[PDB]
Amino acid sequence: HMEKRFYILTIVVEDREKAYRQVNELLHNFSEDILLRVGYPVREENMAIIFLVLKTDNDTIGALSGKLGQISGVRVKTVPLK
Amino acid sequence: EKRFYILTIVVEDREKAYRQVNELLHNFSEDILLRVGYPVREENMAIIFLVLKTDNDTIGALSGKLGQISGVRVKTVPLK
Amino acid sequence: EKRFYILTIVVEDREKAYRQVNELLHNFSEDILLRVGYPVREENMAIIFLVLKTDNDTIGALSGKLGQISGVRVKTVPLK
Amino acid sequence: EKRFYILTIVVEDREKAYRQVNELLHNFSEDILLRVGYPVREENMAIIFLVLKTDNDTIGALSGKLGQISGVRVKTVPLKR
Repeated sequence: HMEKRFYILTIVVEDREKAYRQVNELLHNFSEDILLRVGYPVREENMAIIFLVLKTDNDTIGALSGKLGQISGVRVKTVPLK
Repeated sequence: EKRFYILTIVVEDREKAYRQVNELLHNFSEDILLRVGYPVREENMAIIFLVLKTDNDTIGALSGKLGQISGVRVKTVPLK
Repeated sequence: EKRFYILTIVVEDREKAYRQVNELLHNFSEDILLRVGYPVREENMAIIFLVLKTDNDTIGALSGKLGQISGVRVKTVPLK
Repeated sequence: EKRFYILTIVVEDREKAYRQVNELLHNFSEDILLRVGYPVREENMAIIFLVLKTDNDTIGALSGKLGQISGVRVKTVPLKR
């Protein structure tokens, strides 16, 4: 117990300047526990999809999720590998 | 009509499960725009991320059928 | 004995080319740490990116076999 | 007149190298169709994979600029030979 766990994060961003800048600044801050990042623009929809795999602790996934959800034009779904 | 979907699959590392997932994703390949496979050998599991552009019938059939494979969990999110 | 390698694969969309690439990569799945597939439908082609951690002879073997497949182009970059 | 290109980028974990690659890839975001980042912490390195659809000026600019960042190694491959 108390070990880091795997989590999957899917982020859907509206692909304007501000929204993308804030998501990027955040993920830079948390890059330590990010094991994988995939960014796929959906230009047809002016949106971008980002998939993340993290291996991290409770404090950290919670901090990241809370912060992403405070960014305008960003939806995030967080799930543990379990 | 078609819209974008994100599918996340978590597979337990069993020969049968991988085979069945692969067969399904093969049958549905025309709708898949991206596929990322990331093994988690530490946890005897794999993660698969997919992006599709397809309709309700198709995403419903694929998700439903993935979810019926022993050792597989699936989550589907419309892009919106 | 083991090192990281990156493989980029470009595959012309022929039923057989796809099948043989998949069959080959299945043989080497133990070594594969990441696989990303991105179809390019407007060119009838698909891109595969792979990261492997394996020995020199294994990455030599896989690269050699991939290169022999009609419609497949493969580039191998060691991480160092 | 725009063509598909694949880039593989290998970066060492330096504040400088990371930030230089990132600034550069920000400038070229319009034509990037996929970006995958995979760190390899065993080696203190990161791998970036890119697919772009872009013109001649732009892919030469990007690969040329990437090619001259210390701690970066880049390979650019056209989709069609």
